[PDB]
Amino acid sequence: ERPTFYRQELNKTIWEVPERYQNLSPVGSYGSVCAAFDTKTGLRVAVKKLSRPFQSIIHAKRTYRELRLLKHMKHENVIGLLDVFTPARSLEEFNDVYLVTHLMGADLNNIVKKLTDDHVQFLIYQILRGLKYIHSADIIHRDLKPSNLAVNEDCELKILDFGLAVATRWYRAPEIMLNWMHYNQTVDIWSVGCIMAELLTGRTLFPGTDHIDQLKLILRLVGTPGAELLKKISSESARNYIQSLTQMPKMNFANVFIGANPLAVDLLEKMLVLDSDKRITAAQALAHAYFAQYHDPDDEPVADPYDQSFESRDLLIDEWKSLTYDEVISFVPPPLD
Ligand SMILES: Nc1ccc2c(NC3CC3)nc(-c3ccccc3)nc2c1
Ligand SMILES: O=C(c1ccccc1)N1CCCCC1
Repeated sequence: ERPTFYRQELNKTIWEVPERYQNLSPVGSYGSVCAAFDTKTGLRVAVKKLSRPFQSIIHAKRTYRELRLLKHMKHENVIGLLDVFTPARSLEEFNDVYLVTHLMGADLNNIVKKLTDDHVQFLIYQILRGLKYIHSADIIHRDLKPSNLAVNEDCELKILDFGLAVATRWYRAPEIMLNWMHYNQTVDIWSVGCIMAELLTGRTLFPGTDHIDQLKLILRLVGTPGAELLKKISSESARNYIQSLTQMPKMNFANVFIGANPLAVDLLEKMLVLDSDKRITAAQALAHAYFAQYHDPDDEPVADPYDQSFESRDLLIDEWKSLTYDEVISFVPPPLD
């Protein structure tokens, strides 16, 4: 049977949540989030209410994608669904989607207020372990950045799908910047590299003002593409653009990252590689020496397979609406431990 819902008004917007969640308290805005108390488990949680989940076909797909992705994530360094619920009693009236997950307080972006090498080691290690699991499901995150990294006071880290209301572009792989349709998983590794760099130094590696500037700054550090990468660019335009640029030499990373752990610097070298067929993977980075005190092959799991064939379907608004509803209805709480 269904539980007792109860109603209140909040950030101008309205919230009809179950009895079980108490003391809602907005933390800021795709949707807005409340910190609340979960009387069933005793823990503080975040309740995200989706804004306009079914406003267009693209919203309806996005809303479904997000539910599928969250329902699939079962791993310590990746955000999982505690609960999904709606005020609606039937498909016909189904209109609002709420998502519940563990509260974690802060995000890397705002905890950056320069860490020690043990900390960045533990922080990046946990990201990589998260990416292992995500990547093993054929899922790419694409927008890895500080605000999408949630960290409790235990220094425990979880990859968020979407974070609090700092540019996207600063952490994007150059091939995504050049609009390559065919990028692999290691666009996320690039992001990690940029984040690690920011923790070790306290400075955004590539603070570009736009997508041209952004690429400028990247090539300064990592050099213009050699001929081996040059020949993989299937686009006259791009090829013209960078082959027209001034030939920058690949800087020495131990000169730029002075007095960082030379193991840290090694890893950064292996992550900020221009050519994405050569970038270290999440799985291979975990075995890097830099994480020797954390690395445990027996405790770095992979995900169950994830069906994303839905990504290719062109479906009616009411069809995505109803697939979501099925996902809400078929939801199994994780065990309470
Ligand atoms: N195996 C790869 C590795 C890296 C690549 C990359 N990124 C490099 C910084 C230039 N860019 C491109 C590409 C292709 C078409 C249009 C624009 C860019 N392809 C790449 C293929
Ligand atoms: O955006 C969310 C969220 C909330 C509920 C379900 C999924 C993600 N969070 C943001 C950072 C604090 C933890 C949760």
